[PDB]
Amino acid sequence: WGYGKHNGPEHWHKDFPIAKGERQSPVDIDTHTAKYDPSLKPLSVSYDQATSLRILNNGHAFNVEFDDSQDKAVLKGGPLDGTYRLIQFHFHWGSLDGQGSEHTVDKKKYAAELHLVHWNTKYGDFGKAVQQPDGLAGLGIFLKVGSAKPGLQKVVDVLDSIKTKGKSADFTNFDPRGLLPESLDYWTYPGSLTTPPLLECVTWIVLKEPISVSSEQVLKFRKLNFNGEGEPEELMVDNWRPAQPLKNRQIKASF
Ligand SMILES: [Hg+2]
Ligand SMILES: [Zn+2]
Repeated sequence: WGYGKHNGPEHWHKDFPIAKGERQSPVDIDTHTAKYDPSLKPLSVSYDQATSLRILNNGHAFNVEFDDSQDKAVLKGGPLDGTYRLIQFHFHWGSLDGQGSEHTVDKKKYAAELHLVHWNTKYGDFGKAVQQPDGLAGLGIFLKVGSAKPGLQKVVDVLDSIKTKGKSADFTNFDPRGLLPESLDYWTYPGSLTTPPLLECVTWIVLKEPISVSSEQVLKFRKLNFNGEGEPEELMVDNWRPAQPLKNRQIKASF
């Protein structure tokens, strides 16, 4: 699996049958069909005590890893019951600015989409959480092309170092509070991971308001490699998956 012509999302059902699941992700958010639920509480993001360890190129994206041995960076409130621990965040981008996000707003696609992944901390470890229907919380943030995002420059500058598949680099003192929008208004629904094993373990929380990044910021993204150092160079682009069937499921809005 990859995003190639021969191992793209259209081929994952063969290796991971849940690809054709009942609670698959991403999906199209029909803002006119989303149900305003006044029973939804505000989100609570406690990232002031966050501890970043390193950045890694896994061959399909890059991951910014955080120390989740304790409640340093947590997500609670909203549609969730209990605390969720920030284990990692990564992005999805396109080759061009007209595609890249995984979730769509009224069929509209953004340049990129940031996924902040958290696990339910009544299950003790990530491995355990992915065995539960409410094991994970994906915090979805759309990225659009405009003004530069200061808080993202650190990431962009270190990409050089994790150019290829398997490379990693120390990446401590990185504050995630810098990648958040002003408003916390969100849409929520029961989904899955957007990549293999595609576990139908996730509670999606997609923010209304996108963050803006510069053309030259998103540009360094496109310079990453899928391939391993010393292999024919295949640029890491369009590492996103096409929207799936809602299938009866319903999308709630906090606004
Ligand atoms: Hg699950
Ligand atoms: Zn993702």
